[PDB]
Amino acid sequence: SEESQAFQRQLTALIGYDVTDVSNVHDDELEFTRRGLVTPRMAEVASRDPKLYAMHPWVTSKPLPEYLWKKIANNCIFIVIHRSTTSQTIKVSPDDTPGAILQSFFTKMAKDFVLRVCGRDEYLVGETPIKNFQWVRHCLKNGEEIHVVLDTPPDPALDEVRKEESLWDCDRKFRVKIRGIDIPVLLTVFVEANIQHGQQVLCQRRTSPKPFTEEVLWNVWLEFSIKIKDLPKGALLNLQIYCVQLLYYVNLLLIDHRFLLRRGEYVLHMWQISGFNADKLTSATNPDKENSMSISILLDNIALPRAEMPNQLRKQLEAIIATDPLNPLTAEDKELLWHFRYESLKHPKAYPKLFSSVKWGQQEIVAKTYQLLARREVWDQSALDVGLTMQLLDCNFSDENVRAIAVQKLESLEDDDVLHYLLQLVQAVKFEPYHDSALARFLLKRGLRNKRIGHFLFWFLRSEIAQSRHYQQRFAVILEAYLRGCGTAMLHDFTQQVQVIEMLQKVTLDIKSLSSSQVISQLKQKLENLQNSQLPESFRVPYDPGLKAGALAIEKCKVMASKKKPLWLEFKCADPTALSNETIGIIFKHGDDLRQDMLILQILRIMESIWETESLDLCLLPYGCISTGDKIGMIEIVKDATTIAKIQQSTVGNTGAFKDEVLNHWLKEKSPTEEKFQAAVERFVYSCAGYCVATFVLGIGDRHNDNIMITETGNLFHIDFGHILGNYVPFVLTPDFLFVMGTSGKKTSPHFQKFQDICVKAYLALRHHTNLLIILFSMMLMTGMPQLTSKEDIEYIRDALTVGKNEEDAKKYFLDQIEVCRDKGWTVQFNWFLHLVLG
Ligand SMILES: COc1ncc(-c2cc3c(C)nc(N)nc3n(N3CCCC3)c2=O)cc1F
Repeated sequence: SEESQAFQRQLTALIGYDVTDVSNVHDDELEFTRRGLVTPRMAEVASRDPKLYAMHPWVTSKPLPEYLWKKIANNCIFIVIHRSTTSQTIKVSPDDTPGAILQSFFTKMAKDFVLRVCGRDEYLVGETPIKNFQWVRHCLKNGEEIHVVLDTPPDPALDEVRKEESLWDCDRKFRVKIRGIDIPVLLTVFVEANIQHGQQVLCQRRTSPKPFTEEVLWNVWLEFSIKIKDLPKGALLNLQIYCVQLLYYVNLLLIDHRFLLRRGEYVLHMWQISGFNADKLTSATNPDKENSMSISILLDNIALPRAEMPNQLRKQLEAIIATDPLNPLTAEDKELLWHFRYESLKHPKAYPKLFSSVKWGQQEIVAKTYQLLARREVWDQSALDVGLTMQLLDCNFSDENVRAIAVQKLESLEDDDVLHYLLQLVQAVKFEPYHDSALARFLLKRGLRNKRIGHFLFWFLRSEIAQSRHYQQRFAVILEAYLRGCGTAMLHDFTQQVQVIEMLQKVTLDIKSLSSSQVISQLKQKLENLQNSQLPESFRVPYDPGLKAGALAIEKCKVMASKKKPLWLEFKCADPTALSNETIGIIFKHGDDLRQDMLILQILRIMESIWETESLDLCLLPYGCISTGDKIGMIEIVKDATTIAKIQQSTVGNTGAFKDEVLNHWLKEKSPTEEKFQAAVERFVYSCAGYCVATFVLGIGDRHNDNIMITETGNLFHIDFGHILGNYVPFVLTPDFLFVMGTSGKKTSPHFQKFQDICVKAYLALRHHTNLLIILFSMMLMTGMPQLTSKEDIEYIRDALTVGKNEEDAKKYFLDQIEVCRDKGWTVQFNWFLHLVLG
C-alpha cells in the first residue's frame, strides 16, 4: 500500500526511533518480534468493550480506607450535578452505582447520557459503586466537592484501529573463535569470553594479551567447559575488553529466538565504559559504527527442543525461606534448597531462592526444574504477592519459564495496581533475555485494554527510546505494537503532545544557550510566536492524562534563576466545564536525567498505597514528573507553595541565620482563620512524618533546605530527587519544624508525641513490606541510576528497614534517628549553605 507507508512515517516520528530500519542489527529478532506482536495486539483490540474503553473509568476495588469513612458524616455523599448553567446538589450513598444516579436525578426531578467530571476528561461510567472511583476518593481525601457535567458519551468510532495489512545430542564442548578487535582510534589488551545465564557465570576463558593498536588479531578458538547440550536458553556470550581495567563489552544470545544454536561470522560494535547496571546485559550492539570498538568472531557452522525431613534441617530451610531478597546464599544453603526442592515448593516465599539454587549450566537439572514447574498447584493457588512477583523478574532470573510464571501471577492485577507498578514492570523489560516475552506482551495487552495505562506506557517507552541506545530498539518494537492498536483517538493526542513538547524543548535549549531580564524578552517573544500556526488548540497534560492545557498565559511564564535555565510555564485549562481559572503550572527542563525522579516519585506512590492497607494517611505530594526525551522533560507545579529556605530567606539571604520560629508564623500569615491554622498544623504533623520515614528508607533524607517545600495549607513535600542522586543526619526534622510541634532544642509536647507515633506506626507499616521495598529499591538502582550500584549502594536499604529485628527493637532505632535529628539542630542545614549556596 501507500496509505500504509504514510502511517509508517508517522509512527516513527512518535516513537522517536525508526523501527523498520535495519542498519544496526545482525538478525531478524526485532522484525520477528514485530510479527509475533501482531496477534496479542489484535486479540486485545478485538476483546475491549468499545464504550468502556472510550471512557476509561478509573476504578479501584480496594476497601474504602478508615480515614475516608470518618470523612462521611452520614452514609451520604454530596455530588453536584451540573448541566448547562443549572446545578443540582444530590444525596448519594457509598453504594450508589453511577448509572443508578440517573433514576436518582430523573426521578428526583422532572418539572443515553453519561456523567463526566468538571474540567477533567474523567468519566464516571461502568457498573461500580461511587466509593470506588479515584476521583471521588480524591474529593473525600482533601475535603472537596464532586462536580459532574452530564453530557453525551464519547463515540467508540474515534477509537478506530487502521485495518492491519538437535543440541541435546552433542557432547561437543562449546567454543568461540576470536578473529580479533579493532578500535578505529586509540597499553596491552585481551578479550574475555563468558557464558552467562541470569548474572550467573557458567564458564570463562581469555586470550593471550597483545599490544593495543588500531587493529589486534588473534585467530584463536576458546574452548569452554560447557557441553553444547548443556547451554540453557537465555544464555549469553558476553565479550569484554580489559587493559587490568574494563573498556568494552557486547552480548550475543547463543540460543536464538528460533531455539537454534548460533553459527557463522559476527562483527559486533562494542559499547564503551564511562567513569552492576541493566545496560551491561543488552543483546543490542552499538549503532555508532564509526567511533566504537568492533569485534569479529566465528561460530562452528542445531535446534533446541516425596519423603520426610528431620527437624534441625526443617528449621534450617525456614531460616533461609525467611531471609530478605538481598541476603546472599551460601553453597550450603543452595544444595539444601535443591535437595529439599519439593518441601521448598509448598512455600511461595522460597521460589526466588530455590530457582537461584539451580545450576542452569546442566541440561539434567533444568529438566528436573521444569518437572518442578509442573507441580505449581501451591504457587498458582496462593494470593498474589507483588514483592515475590518482581523478584522472579530481576537480573537474577534469565530462564523464560520461571519469569513466565511470575508474569502469570501479574494477570490477576487490576488496572489500579498495574499503574502503581507500570514504571518498574517497563524497567524490568531490560532483564528479559528476548525481545518477545510474557512481560513485554503483558504490558502491551494491559496498555491496549485501558487508555490510562496506555497513555503512561507510551511516555515510559518514549523516554527510554530517547536516552538509551542499549534498549531503544526492543522498546521501539513494543511502542510500535501499542500505537497500532491504541486507536486513532489516542494516536491523535500523542501527536498533539509530541508537537507541543518538542516546541517547548527547543525554547528551553535556546534560552539556555543565550545565558538577566533581557532574556525575559525572547522567553515572552518566542512563547507568543509558537502560540499561533504551531501549538495546536490543546494537549493532554502528560503527567496527568485527565487535564487538557489550552492557551499559554505568556505573562506568567518565565526563566528560573537555577544553574540551568528551566522555564516556568502556565496554561489555561482548555476545557470550559472547569470549575476554576487556576492555570496549569508546568516546569520545563533540559540538563538532567528526569528518569531518576520518576522512579523516586513512583516509589512514593507505592508507599502511600502500602500505608492505605493499614488505614493510614501520611499526606505525601508525589507531584507529576514526566521525562520526554534526551536529558529533558516536564514537572507539575504544586499550587500555593514555597521552598522552606524561601520562608527563612525572607529575613536574610547572604546569611542563613536560621530563625527557629519563622515557619509557624508563615502558616498563621497564610491561614484565613486560626481554626484552619490547626488543620494546617495537623496536615504538617502527617506530611512531615511521611517524608521523614520514606526519605530515610530510600536514603535521601539529608536534604539541603532549598529542596523542601510547604503548601500554604500545611502539606510538606521534598522535591528535586534528581539532585542527591546525580552527584553521589538521618531524615530532616529541623528546629523550625519542631517549633510547629511545640518544642525547642530538648523538650516534648502533645503535637510532637503524636508526630513521633505517626512515624513509628508508618515505619513498622513499611517493614510488613520489607521484601517488596528491597526489590523495588534494588530494581530501581540497576535500571535507572548508573554510578549508584556497586552492590554496597544496594545494601543501604537492608539497614534502613532494620532487617532481622523484632518490631520492638526497630521502634527504638527510628526514635533515636528522630533524636540524632535534634542533637544536630542546624549544623546540617547551615553546612549545606556553607557549600551549595557557596563552597
Ligand atoms: C527534577 O528537577 C526538579 N524537581 C522539582 C522541581 C520543582 C518542583 C516544584 C513543584 C512540584 N511545585 C512547586 N510549587 N514548585 C516547584 N519548584 N520550585 C521552582 C523553583 C524552586 C521551587 C521546583 O523547583 C524542579 C525541578 F527541576
